[PDB]
Amino acid sequence: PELPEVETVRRELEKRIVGQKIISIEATYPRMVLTGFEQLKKELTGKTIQGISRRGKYLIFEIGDDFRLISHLRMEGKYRLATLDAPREKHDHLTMKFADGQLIYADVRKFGTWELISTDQVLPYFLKKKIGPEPTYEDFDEKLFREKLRKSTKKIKPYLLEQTLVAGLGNIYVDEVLWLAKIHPEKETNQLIESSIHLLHDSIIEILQKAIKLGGSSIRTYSALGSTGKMQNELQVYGKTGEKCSRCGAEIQKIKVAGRGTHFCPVCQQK
DNA sequence: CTCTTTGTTTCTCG
DNA sequence: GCGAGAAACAAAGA
Ligand SMILES: [Zn+2]
Repeated sequence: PELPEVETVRRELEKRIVGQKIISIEATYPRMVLTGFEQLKKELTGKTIQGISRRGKYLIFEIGDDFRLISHLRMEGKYRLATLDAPREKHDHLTMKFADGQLIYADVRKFGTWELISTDQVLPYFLKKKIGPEPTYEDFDEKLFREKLRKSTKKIKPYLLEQTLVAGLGNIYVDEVLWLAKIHPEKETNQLIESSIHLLHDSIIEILQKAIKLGGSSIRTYSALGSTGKMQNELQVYGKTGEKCSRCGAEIQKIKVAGRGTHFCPVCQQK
């Protein structure tokens, strides 16, 4: 998932598990806990969930006063709230059990990660990752964004995917954003003019905020605790190879850019 | 049978 | 430093 989908999951967990005492924690795949599973089990059993935050595509569980569990879902990670008697599913890896149910993490590809760190280590953790600003008008400063684009010869799509110019875009929303802002994904960033940078800046904020309002995009695998998003119905290019651009009627094309499948209108997004 | 594709991140190689 | 390619892993389609 990308930022919109992670935020939707964050909001649903906030509503449902805040205030819950963790009775026990179990793993069938303890190796995805990067800080040590038996260590996490010992520290968190008997603690109460106080909050759930997010930074970029990362979930942050706030547990007791001084623990933060940082969870990344990578490509296929999924959480569900289940009854205590729910049967195991094939790709279930970890569970936190409460009095009235359990929070299960599943990940077919085993890419997702958990890391237990202290409250005062959360800010340093994300500085070390080099995560850029959240995609909001208040945090995403167009002036610094412009200056960074000016000095680079990186192609715009790969650069945006790095999470360093702005946090939260992945393959779906980077494609949607570039189509909205009429920029070709292979455009070298130092070639972008000020007015194009301004439309790109605003289009990143607008599309992600729309995706969040609509509960994310459900394409193949995504749902927020069993709830389908509605953003998939608004996609203009991603997965739309061979269909006609809603603006000009040209056929959406798909190419490969830096290892990634890339969907664009060849008329609206001039090379 | 092989080869390609997939909502992420982070490594090696030259 | 960089870009290209690939690994971590599983499943599905051609
Ligand atoms: Zn078009």
